[PDB]
Amino acid sequence: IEKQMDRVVKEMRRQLEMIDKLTTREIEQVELLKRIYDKLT
Amino acid sequence: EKQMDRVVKEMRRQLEMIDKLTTREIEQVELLKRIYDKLTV
Amino acid sequence: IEKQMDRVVKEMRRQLEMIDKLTTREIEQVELLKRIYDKLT
Amino acid sequence: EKQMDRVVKEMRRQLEMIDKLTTREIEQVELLKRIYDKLTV
Ligand SMILES: [Ca+2]
Repeated sequence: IEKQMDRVVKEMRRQLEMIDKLTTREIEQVELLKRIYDKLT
Repeated sequence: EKQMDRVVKEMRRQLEMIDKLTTREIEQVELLKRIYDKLTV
Repeated sequence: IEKQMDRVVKEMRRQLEMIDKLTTREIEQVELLKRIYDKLT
Repeated sequence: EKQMDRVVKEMRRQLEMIDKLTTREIEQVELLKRIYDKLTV
């Protein structure tokens, strides 16, 4: 069981990195939206 | 036991990231709605 | 320990629901983007 | 033991959702970039 819980920890850390990559993309999308809005106005 | 505490820690980290992700997604929605109103018409 | 692992399961399910709410918002944003692009073109 | 299998199951579910989330985020980025090019100029 000990070995399965270690695998789980590794996988959660992996998912965090994936969510991090999402967050960077969201930050990009927001700035691009803001720039698009500025253009319009 | 120590493994489980690690699992808990990663989960707490995941929650914080998901909340930040949610905040940014809302930012995007607000901007998009604002852009759509501008264009139409 | 058994009780801590049950708490963890509940929390993961909770996070899933949160991620689900994000996914609905993403689906909305995409359709709104598509509609905005159509207008422009 | 059965608790841990439940944890694993939820984690597998989380991965699938994160991947779907990523796919939609990319869709948004592509559309946004396309919209920005259109506007400018
Ligand atoms: Ca988004």
